[PDB]
Amino acid sequence: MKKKPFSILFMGIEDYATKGQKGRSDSLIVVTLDPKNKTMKMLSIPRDTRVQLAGDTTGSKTKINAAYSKGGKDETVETVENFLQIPIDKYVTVDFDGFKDVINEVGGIDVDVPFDFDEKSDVRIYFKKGEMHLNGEEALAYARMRKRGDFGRNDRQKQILNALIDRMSSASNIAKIDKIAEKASENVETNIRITEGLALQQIYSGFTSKKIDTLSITGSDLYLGPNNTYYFEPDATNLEKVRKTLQEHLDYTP
Repeated sequence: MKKKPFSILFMGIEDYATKGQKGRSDSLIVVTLDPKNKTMKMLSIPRDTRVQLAGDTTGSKTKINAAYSKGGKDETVETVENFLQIPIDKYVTVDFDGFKDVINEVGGIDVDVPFDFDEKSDVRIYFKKGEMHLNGEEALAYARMRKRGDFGRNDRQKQILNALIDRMSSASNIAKIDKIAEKASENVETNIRITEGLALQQIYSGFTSKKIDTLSITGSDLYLGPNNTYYFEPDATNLEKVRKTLQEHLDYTP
């Protein structure tokens, strides 16, 4: 794998196929990587972010999570590219079953639970504030809990991804890493190859998620129509700064 800076879009979905098309995405996280300098940046995109869908020149803006339901992963990737004004080099898609499999193959994940709460199992699951080691079913319930936006959900999703990054960065047995990466990636849709993932693990060996520069799409709650359809309207000057920051990290000029 070349050491050129590159980006990954992580898509979390429920249904790969429904309603004659695809399902809406629930989780959208972009990571940019500068391997020559061992750096990373991370940005989640709220599911209700009001955007123009890629290729929809004559249409009205809609929620970004509808992109996957209106053209699949290709439409989501291109819509995110247009929104962030960066190329999306790699993608990872996971549905609920695939996500649980990933978590179980790495032997669970460590997260700092913010408060006590119990959720239903997709198969009661109790979470106590403080450190917890979750299996796949528990990690899915953690990611899905909702208690008018999805901000806490996005926070917990980024927590899960940070924990996965920390697990891969702290691993050492490269042959063990090879087999764990083969097993854990069997049920995700991706254009990242096993060799690329092993190279990335080697480059970021000893990295830690605290070092990731986490950016934010700031904006406002917006209720459109007499039915008060909820949208997250992105702040334009913040979005311009996020764009410039990701572009600089990627050595990409629009």
